[PDB]
Amino acid sequence: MRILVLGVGNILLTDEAIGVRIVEALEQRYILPDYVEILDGGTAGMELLGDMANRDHLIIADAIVSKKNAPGTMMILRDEEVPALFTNKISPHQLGLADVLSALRFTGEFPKKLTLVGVIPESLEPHIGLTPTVEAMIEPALEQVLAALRESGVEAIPRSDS
Repeated sequence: MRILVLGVGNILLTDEAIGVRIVEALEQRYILPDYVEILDGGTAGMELLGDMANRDHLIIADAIVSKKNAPGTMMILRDEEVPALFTNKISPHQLGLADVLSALRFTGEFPKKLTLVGVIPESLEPHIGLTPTVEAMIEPALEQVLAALRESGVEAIPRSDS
């Protein structure tokens, strides 16, 4: 079983750090089996190709910036909806991710399952630090990545039960 939990985004842009902070909280609070890899991919594109390939379940956390919903809204997209979502002209790093997914489809190594847990940002200003409204969404987003993990048969153990 190969599973990757990919946090993507930019810590320097306020709420565009949400993906990276989600995956940092996971790693810090839960004990997971060795076949679950956790990676901070930042704003990288094609350099992630090898990490993303041959995954039974690929879970991505990121800020959703191409939808008109209220700041702080959480959206879960699965399978064919994630490439579609990433094919936009608002976020260049998402378009690079859409190119990586295409390359993987071309070589027959597209993830068997794909889940995106996304949160719509409040502010994208140059600054290190989430807004209060997005910061309150770390826990609920974290529960969603746990649920997606549990759906592939992995149970995460809180470190507090250790």
